[PDB]
Amino acid sequence: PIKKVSVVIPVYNEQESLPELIRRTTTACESLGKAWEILLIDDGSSDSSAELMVKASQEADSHIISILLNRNYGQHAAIMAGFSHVSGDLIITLDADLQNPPEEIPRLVAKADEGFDVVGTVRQNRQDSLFRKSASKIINLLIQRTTGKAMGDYGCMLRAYRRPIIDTMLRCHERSTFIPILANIFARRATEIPVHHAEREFGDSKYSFMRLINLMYDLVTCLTTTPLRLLSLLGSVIAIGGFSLSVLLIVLRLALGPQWAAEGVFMLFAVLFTFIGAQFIGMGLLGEYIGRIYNDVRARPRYFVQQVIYP
Amino acid sequence: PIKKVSVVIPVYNEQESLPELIRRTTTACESLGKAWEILLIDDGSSDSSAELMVKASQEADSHIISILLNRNYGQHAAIMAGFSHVSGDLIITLDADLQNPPEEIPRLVAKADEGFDVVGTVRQNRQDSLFRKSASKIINLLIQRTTGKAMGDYGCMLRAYRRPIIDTMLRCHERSTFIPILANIFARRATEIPVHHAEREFGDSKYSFMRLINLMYDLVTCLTTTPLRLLSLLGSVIAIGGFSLSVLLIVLRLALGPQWAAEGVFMLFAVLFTFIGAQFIGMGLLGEYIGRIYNDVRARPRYFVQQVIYPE
Amino acid sequence: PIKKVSVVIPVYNEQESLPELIRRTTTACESLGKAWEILLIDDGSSDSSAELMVKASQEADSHIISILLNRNYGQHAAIMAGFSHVSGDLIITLDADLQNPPEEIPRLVAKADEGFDVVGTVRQNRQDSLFRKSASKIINLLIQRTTGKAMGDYGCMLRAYRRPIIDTMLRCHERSTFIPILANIFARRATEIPVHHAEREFGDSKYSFMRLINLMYDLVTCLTTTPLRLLSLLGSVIAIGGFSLSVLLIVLRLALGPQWAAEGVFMLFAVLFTFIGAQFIGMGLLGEYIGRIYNDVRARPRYFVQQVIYP
Amino acid sequence: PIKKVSVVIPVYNEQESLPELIRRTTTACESLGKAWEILLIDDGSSDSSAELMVKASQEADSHIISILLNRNYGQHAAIMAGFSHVSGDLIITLDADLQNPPEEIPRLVAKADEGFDVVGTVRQNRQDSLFRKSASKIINLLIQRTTGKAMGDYGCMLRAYRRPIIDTMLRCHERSTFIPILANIFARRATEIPVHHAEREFGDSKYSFMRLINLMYDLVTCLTTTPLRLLSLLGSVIAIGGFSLSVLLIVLRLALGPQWAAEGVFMLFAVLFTFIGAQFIGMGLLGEYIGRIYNDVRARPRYFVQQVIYPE
Ligand SMILES: O=c1ccn([C@@H]2O[C@H](COP(=O)(O)OP(=O)(O)O)[C@@H](O)[C@H]2O)c(=O)[nH]1
Ligand SMILES: O=c1ccn([C@@H]2O[C@H](COP(=O)(O)OP(=O)(O)O)[C@@H](O)[C@H]2O)c(=O)[nH]1
Ligand SMILES: O=c1ccn([C@@H]2O[C@H](COP(=O)(O)OP(=O)(O)O)[C@@H](O)[C@H]2O)c(=O)[nH]1
Ligand SMILES: O=c1ccn([C@@H]2O[C@H](COP(=O)(O)OP(=O)(O)O)[C@@H](O)[C@H]2O)c(=O)[nH]1
Repeated sequence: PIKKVSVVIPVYNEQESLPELIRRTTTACESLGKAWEILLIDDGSSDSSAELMVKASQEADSHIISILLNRNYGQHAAIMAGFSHVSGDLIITLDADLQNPPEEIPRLVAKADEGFDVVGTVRQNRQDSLFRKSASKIINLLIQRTTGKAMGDYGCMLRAYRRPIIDTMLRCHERSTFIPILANIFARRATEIPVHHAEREFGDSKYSFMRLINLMYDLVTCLTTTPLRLLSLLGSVIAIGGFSLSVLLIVLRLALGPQWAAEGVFMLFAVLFTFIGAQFIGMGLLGEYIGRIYNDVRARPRYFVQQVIYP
Repeated sequence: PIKKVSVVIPVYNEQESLPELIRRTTTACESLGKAWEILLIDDGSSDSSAELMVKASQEADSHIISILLNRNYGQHAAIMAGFSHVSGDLIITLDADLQNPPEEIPRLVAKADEGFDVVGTVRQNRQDSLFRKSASKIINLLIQRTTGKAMGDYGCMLRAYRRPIIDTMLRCHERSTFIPILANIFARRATEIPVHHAEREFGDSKYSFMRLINLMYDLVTCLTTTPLRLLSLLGSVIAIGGFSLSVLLIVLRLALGPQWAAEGVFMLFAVLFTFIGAQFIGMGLLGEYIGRIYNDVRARPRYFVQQVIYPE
Repeated sequence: PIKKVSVVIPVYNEQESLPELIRRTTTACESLGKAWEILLIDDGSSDSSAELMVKASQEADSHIISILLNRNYGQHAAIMAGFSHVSGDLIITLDADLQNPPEEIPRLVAKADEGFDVVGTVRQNRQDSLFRKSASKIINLLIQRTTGKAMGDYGCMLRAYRRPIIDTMLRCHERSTFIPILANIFARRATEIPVHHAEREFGDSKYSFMRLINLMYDLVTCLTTTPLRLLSLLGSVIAIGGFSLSVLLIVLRLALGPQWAAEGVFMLFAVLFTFIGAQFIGMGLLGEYIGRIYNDVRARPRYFVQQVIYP
Repeated sequence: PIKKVSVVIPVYNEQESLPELIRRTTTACESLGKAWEILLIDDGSSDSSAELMVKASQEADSHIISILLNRNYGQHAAIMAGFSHVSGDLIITLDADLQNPPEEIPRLVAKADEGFDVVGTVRQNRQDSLFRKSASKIINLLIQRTTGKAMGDYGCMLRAYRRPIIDTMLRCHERSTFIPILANIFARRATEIPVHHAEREFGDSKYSFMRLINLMYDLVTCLTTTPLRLLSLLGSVIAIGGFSLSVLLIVLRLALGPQWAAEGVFMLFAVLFTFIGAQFIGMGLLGEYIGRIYNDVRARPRYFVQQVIYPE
């Protein structure tokens, strides 16, 4: 079933390209022909972006819904705040400074007619720092390993959500979540298509080094509790290494008395590493319990049954 | 009292031997004579296993109830997802590659007539990695120490649960639990019987080294919070040992100075070990609070009544 | 207001003195004159204690309510399990093997008529290990410091609770709690009286070294989250000690070159202590956050207003 | 819009200067001319402070509403307990020993006429321990960095809150919060004004060294979870430094061997530095997870709307 469509867009000091964005979005949604609404979310922009929001609000026959926040909460928080005041169904989330061509929105909607609950974009010809490209590849393989299904582009925010799934993510107790991955978790039928990607024209990058670390750290912590087990494994490796050094130095003690001058300090020094190993494995044990606590306080569903058959 | 019985079996990419498993389970249930249902749970198998589930569905007069998941959650999650859509009573959990002979299911049901709420299986002549056998023995002694009652083999998925106990597991908020251990905790009358063991045959084992570590960490976390207190005790031992060595070395220093050349650094090391021990103590204290958090978030019923009498 | 009284007693392999305990409790409650009920809780006793429970249940005109558990849960858990099936009001909790003379129960009830919500026993002439007496004194001063009121005897289990407060502790999300201290937390009007203490006659001590550590460790963790801050303080002390040693060795470097032969190892070893200190303060920071988590997951009330006055 | 106003004041053993405080507050409220109420909150004061509360109660035509607690919970808990039984709007929090002149209360109320939801006080010419002044400056720069908006002095209890915002704090499950910081987080329109500062005079300060450490740790935990990520960054720096030293020392060893006698222990120390760094990384990972635990157990509303418009 398809009804009133709503497109939710964040914005953060992007008033330079904003009027062109509004014109292109209006043209695309009018070309779609289905009844439409627009919800722009201001994340406490410094400049006169809220002023343009109010100006768009005053303009009659505009389906814009102006919402501005008291604080820069983070983008994902802004998409979620837009999710709070959704109307109709088939929520469309789009970039602010036209990094994603809005003209593609009907195609997603068209593919939304196929029946897929989640619609994603490949976003081909993506360009970034080569180290960041390698990080994207490794996190993509990690997320497809953990989830058991491959999803092309995580960083792309051009996505479509149905009303039931957006309600489901409204209900969840999670804070500081990653919208695409959480939506993919609550998916019955998902798909992805390629779309053209264009560089930022008037606007500049609003993701600093600290913001980059925060966003992919948030993504990795929202993904799984696996990395804590890695700490336990590293501790186990260090402990076995320390024990091997201890037994080798016992062999040396059985051998010539002075090894590398006085190896006496070495006799305790190696077991210091053993103690370090022990402390690391202790960290691992704590980590696993913390992981469990996290898995229980998120109230993540246990099984999401795809289908059931009776005789 | 015993009624309509249903058997819940997980599956993950076991279509190779699956039709023979279905035939043997149907034959065993028909030989039992009691009204029966079968529930296969697919954990998002890669191959055409869901296809065989649907094919069994269309088969006329089938008691199969095929349930398909959206992803590979893991085994215990699949058993509990099957537990969600159970009917009747005396739920029996089997394997997907005939490692446990299904022909033994009436015997459990027969012992279910005795009145035991949990009926476990002693796996006889079980063969595995000798290190893994030693790990099984140490976990068995740990669980019998903690529970105060010894049970044969926790690892066996062949087990029997009554409807009240399965409801008890259904109520809890605990994510990533171990079904047999939790059932043993929430038990009124438990027993165990020996059963023959067979290999995977055509099928292969799916539990890898990482999956083995994950599951045994899961079971130790689900059983008790004791190991954090064990860490605190180990830290206490290291701290007291370090302090004793420190005082002995300072006594030797006061007794004589020229006995060694660099014994000074020995006292320098003698304190840092105490620091390391003290650091472990911190771990212990931290751990205990997380223990409570765990005990507080899982919402475990503190007491369960074995048998209540109201005199009048 | 006063109605049907109930006395809840745990038991754990104490069938040797059990019949005499039942006779004395029945005599005392009959002497009280108020309508009475008795609830004995078996903590999975090995011997034929459940057999005596059933025998007492079969005996007509007995207000005993026989409840036995599937597992040795711990005593406090057994008192809580008795708390589950309470009837009437003024719950009386008593020791099993007559360490506390039951003949004093009406006096508590008599003082319960004064209006105090919580009734405690001093339990004078208490005898135990001198180290354990010192531990009792220090934990008593700690609990009176933390709570801001003094309460005589924590280890004494002869206590009286009203129905509202027992309902309050039933409602709480806490697991493995300490009944007397938790009751004192939810107190509007509390009091304590001295009572005679008698040694165990037929029964032996059922608290081993491991059980002793478990019980007072449970008490201290249920009391406050203060001990985690002690970790941070000791980390700060070790860090400042390491920094002092580092600056003294810099002074020595300014002084004669070789101090105690080669002090370069000392130079780096001081900063090793510095790193250890830093790690300990990290421990402290984690500890504080865990403390907060514990305080919020317990759902402990924030203020318990004693009284309000309007103009 | 501004209506009936109430002033909430904590107290803990401040009966020495209390009658003068009550007289000055009554005079200031009468000079204001708006309908007014006073709520004193006693945090289980040892001396006869509750007695003076009751005596003020019996006093005819008094707007005082005396509330007495069963124990010394602490300050912030007492302010929020007073927040429980508030009436009207524009709640003002004062001090119990006249350190902040009550005569300034109408000015806040006057600035409350401007429309600001939060009205804070700049405590001018404030004097304290120079180390504590430096601590105040560093916490101020930290909070203005995290919030993105600079506020004068967090430590001042003289502040103004509107009824919607006080309801917002009343709704949250957070135990042991810092009221001014939380109010600044849940703010629509905030401002600050300078006010004269006076000493405790007859009264003494109640915040001891342990209480100071407790409160500033409370405020840093209530503000942000940043310091755990700072610990992870410090660990990363130590790890990379240790690895660099290790590779430099092995390069020097390959270049020459007889340059030193015991350079071996140098590499031995270098690797354990890397281990220490890794341990700090472990702290970082754990603390981040605990951060999430903190965020989702406190149930903070992720977004708050400054101003919503529905075009039509
Ligand atoms: O704190 C922030 C930072 C960014 N954004 C949004 O994120 C967009 C960033 O767009 P883009 O993906 O083109 O930036 P890039 O990844 O190219 O730096 C901004 O326009 C905002 O709408 C936000 O809402 N809050
Ligand atoms: O990711 C997995 C792996 C296995 N299984 C189930 O667990 C069984 C494990 O089989 P088996 O006992 O033969 O392997 P083992 O435990 O001996 O390694 C499989 O047949 C499946 O039914 C599952 O549900 N999910
Ligand atoms: O695991 C346990 C241990 C003890 N108890 C109860 O604690 C009592 C101990 O009595 P007492 O205080 O006289 O022992 P003591 O402190 O003298 O060793 C037993 O009789 C039981 O009722 C229990 O219920 N569960
Ligand atoms: O345990 C305490 C200590 C203090 N206070 C309150 O906090 C005030 C602190 O006074 P002041 O600001 O003069 O002390 P400072 O913060 O300067 O140390 C007291 O008057 C009380 O109203 C409280 O509620 N509980």
